Amino acid sequence: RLICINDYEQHAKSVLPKSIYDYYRSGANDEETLADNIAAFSRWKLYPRMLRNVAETDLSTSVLGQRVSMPICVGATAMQRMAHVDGELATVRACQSLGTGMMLSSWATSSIEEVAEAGPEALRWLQLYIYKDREVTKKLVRQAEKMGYKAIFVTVDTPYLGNRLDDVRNRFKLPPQLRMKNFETSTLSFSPEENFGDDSGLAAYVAKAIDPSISWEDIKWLRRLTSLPIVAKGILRGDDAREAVKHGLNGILVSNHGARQLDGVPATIDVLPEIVEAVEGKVEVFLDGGVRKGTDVLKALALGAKAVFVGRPIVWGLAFQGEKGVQDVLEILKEEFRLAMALSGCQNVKVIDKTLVRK
Ligand SMILES: Cc1cc2nc3c(=O)[nH]c(=O)nc-3n(C[C@H](O)[C@H](O)[C@H](O)COP(=O)(O)O)c2cc1C
Ligand SMILES: NC(=O)c1c[nH]c(C2CC2)n1
Ligand SMILES: NC(=O)c1c[nH]c(C2CC2)n1
Repeated sequence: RLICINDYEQHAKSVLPKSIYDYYRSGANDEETLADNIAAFSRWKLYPRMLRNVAETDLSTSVLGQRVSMPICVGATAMQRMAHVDGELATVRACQSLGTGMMLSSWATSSIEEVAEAGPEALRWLQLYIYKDREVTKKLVRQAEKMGYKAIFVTVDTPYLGNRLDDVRNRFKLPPQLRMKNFETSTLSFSPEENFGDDSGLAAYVAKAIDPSISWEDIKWLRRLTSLPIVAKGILRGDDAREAVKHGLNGILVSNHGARQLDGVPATIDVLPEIVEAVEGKVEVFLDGGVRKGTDVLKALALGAKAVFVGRPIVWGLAFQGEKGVQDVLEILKEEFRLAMALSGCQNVKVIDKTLVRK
């Protein structure tokens, strides 16, 4: 049956309710950036070295000082229990098996503590939104600390939600039995049965809960709040990347939010080199957006990323077979990446160099 990431999406479309598949699939507006996150990878061509001895390929690396089995990690995707009953618990168990890390959404359908209990040995990080209520925000950071999470990925590209047309058409909301489990009030939990207007429920949730005023001053607050490593997630400009470094942050996740926020921004693989150049080696730079194949991972590392994060493929893995489906998606990416390394002449990630790619 399913032998590549595209097969998993096709299967997911066949089993998921339309509103759920559309929520997960969609980009913003006319979905120009959604298409380009994938197309852009195809424009970067590979220049493989031959005869390098690739009998012993070592995919291991490190993310913010923590060892991982491969430079391929799970990105934050909200509300994973829509795809499979075990949701984020399934995901974390698969990451533990693979030896890679899971970035947990602030909008998860499982709590910070539930996920730590399901994956005690898994490398785990918290993706944070800055809520208007700073006490909610602080509690999230404190729970992450207490529960053994190793970094905070602060999302900086979502002062408001992007306009995902299908979610507006479908009047997207959670299924009745589910909630955003990190919160206790009906509104902050995204309770269906609560008034989220007549368009996308999630856009109205964001408008009610998430602070559109945040600024660099709020990054200063967050940097003083926690001594955990903090990564700025959603940076697309070199000037903003230099500002993140100036604020004492510890990495940059080059991201257009899976093309779900501002449509018409560049593909992340295309902006990666500017950002790598701008940070001058001071912090690790990561990528997400459009990673589907081992060669995508290779290209991102050649251009200077430490690791990549995958969003939608993980959700499709859940939709197929929960924990096992996520494990299989990650194993496919791992094997494709191993093969791409070997065929390119790379024994390990340290020798994946800039001469391997040209646009
Ligand atoms: C269904 C879905 C839900 C997401 N939820 C969140 C979220 O809760 N927090 C966040 O910072 N980013 C979220 N993102 C953005 C992802 O972290 C990531 O940037 C993106 O999925 C990467 O692109 P990819 O799906 O092409 O792999 C979401 C993305 C998708 C597709
Ligand atoms: N990729 C497949 O066709 C497939 C079938 N069953 C499974 C389980 C995850 C082990 N994977
Ligand atoms: N924990 C850190 O990596 C870090 C960098 N800069 C600061 C300032 C004291 C706020 N903290």
